[PDB]
Amino acid sequence: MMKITSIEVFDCELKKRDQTMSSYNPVLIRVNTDSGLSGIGEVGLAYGAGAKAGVGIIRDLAPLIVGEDPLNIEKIWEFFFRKTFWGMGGGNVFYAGMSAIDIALWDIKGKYLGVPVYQLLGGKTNEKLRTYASQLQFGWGDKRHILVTPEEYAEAARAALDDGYDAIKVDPLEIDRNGDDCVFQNRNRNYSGLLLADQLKMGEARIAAMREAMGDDADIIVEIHSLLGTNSAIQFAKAIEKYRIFLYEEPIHPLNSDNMQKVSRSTTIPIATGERSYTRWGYRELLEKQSIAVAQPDLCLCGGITEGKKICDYANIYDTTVQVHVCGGPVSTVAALHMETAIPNFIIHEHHTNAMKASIRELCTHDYQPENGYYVAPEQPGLGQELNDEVVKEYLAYVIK
Amino acid sequence: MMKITSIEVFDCELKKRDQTMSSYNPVLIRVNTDSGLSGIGEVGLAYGAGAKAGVGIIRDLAPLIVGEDPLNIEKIWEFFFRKTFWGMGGGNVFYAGMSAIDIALWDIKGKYLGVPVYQLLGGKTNEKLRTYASQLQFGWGDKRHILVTPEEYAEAARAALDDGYDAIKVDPLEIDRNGDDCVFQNRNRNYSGLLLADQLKMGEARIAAMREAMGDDADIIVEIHSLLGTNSAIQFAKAIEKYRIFLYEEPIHPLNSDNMQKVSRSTTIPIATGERSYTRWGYRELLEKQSIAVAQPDLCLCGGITEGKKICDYANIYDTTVQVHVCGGPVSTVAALHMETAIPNFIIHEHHTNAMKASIRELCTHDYQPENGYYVAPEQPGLGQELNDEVVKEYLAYVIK
Amino acid sequence: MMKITSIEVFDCELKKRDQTMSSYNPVLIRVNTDSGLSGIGEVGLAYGAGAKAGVGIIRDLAPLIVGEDPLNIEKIWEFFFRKTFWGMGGGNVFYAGMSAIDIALWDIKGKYLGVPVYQLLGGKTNEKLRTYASQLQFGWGDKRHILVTPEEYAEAARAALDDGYDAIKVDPLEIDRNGDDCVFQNRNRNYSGLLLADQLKMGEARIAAMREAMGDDADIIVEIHSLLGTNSAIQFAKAIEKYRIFLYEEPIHPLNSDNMQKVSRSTTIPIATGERSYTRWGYRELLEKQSIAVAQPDLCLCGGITEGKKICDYANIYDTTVQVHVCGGPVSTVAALHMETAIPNFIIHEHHTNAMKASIRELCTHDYQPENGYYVAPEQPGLGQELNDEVVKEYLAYVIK
Amino acid sequence: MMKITSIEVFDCELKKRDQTMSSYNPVLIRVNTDSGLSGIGEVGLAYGAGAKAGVGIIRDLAPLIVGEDPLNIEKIWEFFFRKTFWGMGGGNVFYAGMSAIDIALWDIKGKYLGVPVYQLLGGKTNEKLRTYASQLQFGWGDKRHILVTPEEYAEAARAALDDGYDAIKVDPLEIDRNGDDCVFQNRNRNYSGLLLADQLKMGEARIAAMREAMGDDADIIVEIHSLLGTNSAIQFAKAIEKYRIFLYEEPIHPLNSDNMQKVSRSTTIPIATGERSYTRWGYRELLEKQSIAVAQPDLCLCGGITEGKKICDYANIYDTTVQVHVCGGPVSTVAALHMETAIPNFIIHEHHTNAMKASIRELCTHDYQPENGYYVAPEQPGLGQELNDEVVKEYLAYVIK
Ligand SMILES: [Mg+2]
Ligand SMILES: [Mg+2]
Ligand SMILES: [Mg+2]
Ligand SMILES: [Mg+2]
Repeated sequence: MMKITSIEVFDCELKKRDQTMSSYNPVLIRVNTDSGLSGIGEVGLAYGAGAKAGVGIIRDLAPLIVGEDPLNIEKIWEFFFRKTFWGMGGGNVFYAGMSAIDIALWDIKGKYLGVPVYQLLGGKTNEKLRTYASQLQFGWGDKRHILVTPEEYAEAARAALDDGYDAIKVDPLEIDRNGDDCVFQNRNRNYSGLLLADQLKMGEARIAAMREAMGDDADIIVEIHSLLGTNSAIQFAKAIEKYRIFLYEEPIHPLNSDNMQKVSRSTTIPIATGERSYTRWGYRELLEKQSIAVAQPDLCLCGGITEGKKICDYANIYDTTVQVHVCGGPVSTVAALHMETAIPNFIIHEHHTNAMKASIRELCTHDYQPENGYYVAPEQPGLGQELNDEVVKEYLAYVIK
Repeated sequence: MMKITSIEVFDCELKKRDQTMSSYNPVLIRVNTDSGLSGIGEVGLAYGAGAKAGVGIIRDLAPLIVGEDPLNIEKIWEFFFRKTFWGMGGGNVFYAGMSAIDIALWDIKGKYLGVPVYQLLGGKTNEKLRTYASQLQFGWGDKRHILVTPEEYAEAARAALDDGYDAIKVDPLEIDRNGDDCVFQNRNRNYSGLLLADQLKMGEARIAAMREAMGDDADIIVEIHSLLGTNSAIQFAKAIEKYRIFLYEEPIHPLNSDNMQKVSRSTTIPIATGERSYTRWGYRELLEKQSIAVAQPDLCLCGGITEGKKICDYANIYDTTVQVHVCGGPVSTVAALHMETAIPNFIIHEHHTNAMKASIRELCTHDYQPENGYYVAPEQPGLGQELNDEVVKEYLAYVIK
Repeated sequence: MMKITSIEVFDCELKKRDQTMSSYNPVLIRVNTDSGLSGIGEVGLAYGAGAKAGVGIIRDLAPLIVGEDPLNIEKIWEFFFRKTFWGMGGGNVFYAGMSAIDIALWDIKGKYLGVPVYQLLGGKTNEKLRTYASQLQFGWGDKRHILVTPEEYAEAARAALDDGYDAIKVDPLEIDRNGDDCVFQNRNRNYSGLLLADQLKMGEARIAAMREAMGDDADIIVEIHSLLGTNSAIQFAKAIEKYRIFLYEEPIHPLNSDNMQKVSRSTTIPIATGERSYTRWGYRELLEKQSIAVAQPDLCLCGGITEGKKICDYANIYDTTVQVHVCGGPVSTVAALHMETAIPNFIIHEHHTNAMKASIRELCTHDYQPENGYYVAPEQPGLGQELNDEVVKEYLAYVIK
Repeated sequence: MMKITSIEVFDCELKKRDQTMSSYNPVLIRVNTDSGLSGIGEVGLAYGAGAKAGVGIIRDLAPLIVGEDPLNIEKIWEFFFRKTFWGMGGGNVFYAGMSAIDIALWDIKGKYLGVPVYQLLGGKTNEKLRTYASQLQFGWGDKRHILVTPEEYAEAARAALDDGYDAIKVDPLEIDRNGDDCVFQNRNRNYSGLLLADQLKMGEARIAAMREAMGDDADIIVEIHSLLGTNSAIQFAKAIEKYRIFLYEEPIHPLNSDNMQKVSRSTTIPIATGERSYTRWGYRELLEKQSIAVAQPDLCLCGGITEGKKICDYANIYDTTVQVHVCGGPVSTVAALHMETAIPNFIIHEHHTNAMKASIRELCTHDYQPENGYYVAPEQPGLGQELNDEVVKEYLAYVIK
């Protein structure tokens, strides 16, 4: 019945509207059909080096589905995987392109069938979703800032708890002594080997101050952003084990799965990873080797809602539970909410400190925010979001038709 | 001393100048310095879905090295790997971006030191490079089109041998009975399970015709483009073993390394793969599991000349030899020539049936072609290639500065 | 262009000039060409039983390259590995001979192209190199003698920290209660089974006093010289874990790689080894079994600069960082400096307590010493050293031509 | 009561007395005592690059045992292993030094106790020793030269059979079409990857001609000299399986033990190796991985008679039988004979094609040769050999005292 007619790509250079958001660049899409139904998706490359590559991949993929039936979601996914060459040897950019399209197709399918996406994923398994305040090294607040001292870290923790959260995530090593950012700047390159006394102390003092301010019951997730190597990851874990750490996220990159297993066998802190792992194939070795307690696929990278569901289902057989990685526009948030509502192995939801920024919220028509440390799913047909056209018109980059 | 001043990106939509090359789109770069020395690179996404993403990644990566010293090649490489977020969770597009820049930096360094790149890679190890005629399902020489019948395959084989080659590569399953292309069209989807009788016979009859036309001594490489799955790959290998097959290329994709090992253990034909494997980390499980005889990294995808050399050095300890994957512009060709000249574990060089096309050759100022089945290295400083400005001006897409 | 014309071998029997240096016997070489460019190298057998074998292996290897083009460094390396019989079943002596030659060729190539060796290895990755004060069981500074009591070890530690180091290495079990040396004398043979109470107390008391003298921040590397066996290596590690040990070096010999793995799994102190491990092939089992945090190839043993770099590149994929082993003449020091400057996985640099000895220094024309705990690379073309002909004339043992 | 007084080292440059033996250079020692008893030994580096290194290692090791009691053979061995630094990371040269001294000490102990060495090794287990004619690529008997054509190979085979041998060994790939020698010349470098058709035919034609000339009952050992890599080793084995091959020797080098296992699992021809494998530690991974049917330690390399016996005893538990590697002077021959007479897991004895050369035989006072394809042990006290001082005075290089 329906056919895809066009795909709009939005290159959301947020610096155009808010200079505090200088680096951040969500990439959003809208898939239109000849029935009048449209669906929105997101390419999960809003931070780091990749936004322009993300726009480009939609230009490479979208032409293949113009004129095609949007309802054959498995077929479309499999075509991208099998018949594009790169589908069988992809990566963050290629799978992100597949993801954005997949999400927009689920949106269309939900609207067509008149139900929220979680209904098509298996129904309302989880009525409310425990949520954590994410990345407190950038503070907890409306704007806030790069935090350096343990007291500043403790204050962000107190602010998260006052806001109703009973779980927080922090990278205690990302920010160096001078307030520089080791994720994106050439600082503390020795992190990949072994930590120096001062660095160990810097990270531990921040965690220690946060635990003290939070009390014992609230949970702390320690994020590492793959800054450490196998040996420093273990060295640091042993320093922070005394603080009862809930999860250890991305203690090393996922490119060597045997090293990930080694880290997991070497600390009592359960390991989380997944934002930089894509497709069921990207999880096979992590799961088989029993290296992770929590999988963190980004639905805007891992292959979308179709593949994301499959990742969750697979993780379940290894007792691996799921926290969707969410750090982008409002589309990533609703995709995650529908997924986490339906899956039986949901553990916790990530609410990023930037998700409250006006320049991010204004990209879409609805605001979905946690209340008292919990999220609920949207209830309208499809994803329950639309692009805010008054804003996104400034960001329109390409229309594929 | 020197600083990078700008990076030009060329989106080589060949269809603008030659309609017959419609779905081929090399992506080239030029890195310019304040000394007047320039270097050229290539993003290895000339086919499949990815050219526009490849243009985009250069826009994402290039701004990070404007103003920087081009001579610190290991440092620039490591910074892209470590400090961009996605470098540690990359893929074909991200590592292609890194590759192009790296190749351009080697070009600069060679010109700066007054010697060809092979000298910087360890000197002249191989004086001449045995070369094969690549992808004969698309014909050789005069008759350039999709081949279907066994006699058409035998004719292409004779033509390659007439052209002085003593080795060919063919995918005998890519083209179906009707002349449709299974790599890029939804045809023969059952390929990934088990082959039907007609398909097995189709493939084997083409190989039979070619062996018969070539005599027993010339080598046949069977390319599969990852079209088969574990079970059908083993199935077909058994049907073609009798023809004395030199290598079996990409019998399945590389996303499940345990399946690759199983294929390797189930056929006597040695396995080759690597065009969809990136960086040392992408080879670790293939080599450790002793799954491949020959590695085929593409220097325009795998992380460039710096990482390519490292992959070759690594392969060597497993008795794995190297044929660089070459299927793009003239930049990929010279990058490969220098690599293969320097490495001790070189096996054979790939000469693609398209590398003789006018619209590819005109991209660069020099023509380097094999003679009597052998290649030799360029001898000028750097890569020994320049872009043909008269042509590439039509393709200039972005200038980063 | 050029041909190798002659190779000089210097049997540097230091006792001929300095009776205090009696055991020590650096072996140096100079490779001369018909262009007037010469390069120097070193065979890394200055201590233990091996110096005269080291002179001999150059007599065996050098004739093979007289008249050959020195720039083909990979080709020369591969020839020695492949076509001498013993290259494929070598060991400390054979690979040491290859090493010396390889280092001299890098010197030549740097000179010819007019740049320091680090530029040919990939550029200036590390602008300065953190350095440790090495082998404090023989004192530091004013006191140049065999240390016995915990208080003496504490005094050495203070001296090093006063000299501006923030890291030290000590072997706390090498010297017995009577001041005898278990590395070279038949004492404490029970070390390779299980330690006796007094021995355990002896070692731990020395570490305890050093940690107390140093404060908590400075790093301690514990050197074992392969004196312990698997079971005593673990037993001692558990006794010294409480002092926060940075690395545990050569806890056992590397001849049984499974035992090395077992030691690494049985202590939380990260393992370093590599001075008695040669070529890529000598690290394969160490790396694959994930047994080492730090690789310590000696560039004058492991196969030279060409093979050393490949070892560092390989190490990196297992998050193994590099401290080159340096305990010889000034040639070893500069080869290490160039290597450590270029590699992204450098961790720390070894400065031996004997490196300031007049009889070692006078072998060469320049001095390169650390300052405030840091080394920088030479900046001259090639290695940045020449032989001091007024001294080495008396060590000249052979001229191969 | 006895003490070692001196150690003479003989650098047997046979070219001084015989130009046809041009490069071949046995290295012999004699260990003298204050009791007037002396023992002789050999450093196993007579061919390839290493004889001068072999002379040097005796100069390094011998001083350590002057004044010591020769009878403590395990103690001396263990001291060289443990207290020399390099003993715990040695290789062919270092362990050859140990070996020569060890063999000399067994000679002494046998003379002291009035019995042949085989008595001290466990008595007369094997009364006669099946012997094969070794290295027929260099002809046999009347026609001693480099063989190229299959007819030449068949003729050497007949000659050996007419000489009373029922087993032969040949390397069918060492000599190229032009009579060049791939073991010591840069020829057929592609051997380490995959064989070309011509090379496969060349090798198989030579084996085919020998089998046809020999009949079906006589055994053929195929020697490869580690010239092949894992992939070509398997490729070649498949082509010659039809000729009923007794053993496949050194199909690849022993530096990657996982590759050796792979080769062993991929051909039905039983594998032999060991001449480039030293000490018990050098056989551990070969044995544990069940990669070898026959172990071939050289007693003049592997650690001598003490360690050789331990290697034989270890091999036994894996059903691995022993052929001692013998290609040196007459001392190597008698050490082998004694060992093989005593061990229960002897399989076959190697009789080298140059064993009857005048310049080889004249080094020693006795001549032990096979008859009708069988060797027997010497029956004199000790090894049953003395040096021929009239000849070896011309070769004396050093006397350590
Ligand atoms: Mg994260
Ligand atoms: Mg291919
Ligand atoms: Mg050491
Ligand atoms: Mg042999």
